[PDB]
Formats: sequence, C-alpha cells, structure tokens
Amino acid sequence: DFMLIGHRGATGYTDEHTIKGYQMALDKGADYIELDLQLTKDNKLLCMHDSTIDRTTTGTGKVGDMTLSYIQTNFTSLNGEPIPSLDDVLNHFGTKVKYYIETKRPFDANMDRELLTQLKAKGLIGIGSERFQVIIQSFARESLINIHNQFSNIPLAYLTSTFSESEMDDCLSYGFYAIAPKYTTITKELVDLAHSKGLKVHAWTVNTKEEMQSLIQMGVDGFFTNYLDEYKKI
Repeated sequence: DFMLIGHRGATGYTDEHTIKGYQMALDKGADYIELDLQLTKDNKLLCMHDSTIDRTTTGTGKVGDMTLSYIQTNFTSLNGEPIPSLDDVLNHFGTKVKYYIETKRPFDANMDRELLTQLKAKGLIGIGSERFQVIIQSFARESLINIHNQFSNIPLAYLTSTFSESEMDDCLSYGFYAIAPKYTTITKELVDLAHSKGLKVHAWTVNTKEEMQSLIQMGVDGFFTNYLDEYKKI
C-alpha cells in the first residue's frame, strides 16, 4: 500500500551510502534502501552519488580514475565509515532487504551490464527471485529499456523533473512500473491520472512531515526521504 524509501540510506541522521546508514534506514522503518552507483577504473560498482569522491569522503577525484582497492585502502566516508562497494552491500544484507537502485544518465551500457551481472549472481533477479526485491530507477529511458529487454520482470521507475502525460505515455509504451517525479511537480490531478493508466507514483526527495502529509493526501504510492522518523509523526 505504501513504499517508504531510505534515500542513500538514512542521510538525515548519518553519512550517505554507508552500510551503517543502510542498517539505520532499515531500523527506522524503510521498506527499501536506495543505492547510487559509480564505476571504478577496474570496472567495479561503488556506492557513491557524485562522479567524484570529494564531497562525501577523505579523498578526491573521479571514481572512474581509481581502482576499488585504491579507494577502499586510502579513504573513508567523512564520518570514518568505510566506502562500500555494491558487492559489500549485497554480501552484507543478501535477500533480507529490498534495494531501489539508480542507473546512470546518460545511459552507460558498462554500468548496466556490471549491475545485472552482480544482481543475477546473488539470485536477486532472474529465476527464483521475488519481483519487488529490486526496483531499478533512471533518468535515462535508454537504460530502463536496456534492462527491460534482458529482465522483463524487474520493476522500473522513470525518474523525471517534469510530470505530464508524455512521461506517463512513455511509461506505458516501454513497460515502466512507476513514474518518479520531483515532488514539487506533483498534484492530486496528475497522481489520479497516473493511477487511471495503471502507473505507481514515487515522489523525491521528501524531508518534512508537512510535505509527506500533502503528498499522501494527493495519493502518492511512495516517497524517497532523508528523514524516516518524520513519517511516524503523521
């Protein structure tokens, strides 16, 4: 009935994209932990929002210019926690948690291939998997079509900064499960139209109890939040 998504883990309470933060999101009632990924020089997936490590770590530079070993041996998150790889996260939580994973815009065939390889190896997608164990989101229509061609049962969320029938009609055309619009674009009229077309609506990024109350009234099916404790105050 409602999908509460821990945006980069529990970002409002601790550093983003750390295993401690992912666990804190689960402890504070998150249905899904949200992962952002970057490719290392040696083609491994790192949990990291930005293309560079400068904002959130004790290191500098593009993730693509360093090996996974170089990053994990030399640098930490600003709070001292390790910088986890996708493999670190999947090995730690396994099938006990649900993952909401973003692929790169513009479309990167290498990122998508490495992601599906690791998910398939853990049995989190393909034969034997639960449909809603993994949702994949992207701003890149091309990335979501690429995944839908290979694993048709993975629910896909189309990230958008604009909310109109054109985006909804593309969801219908390409077999996307959800539209995921910037919350400032959302109206009850647009949510009710999306629902009439069989789409789910996941709003981002919703940090105040007043915003949460407003979007639940408009009928959204889920939201991404940095402040999971505020959902309990509604």
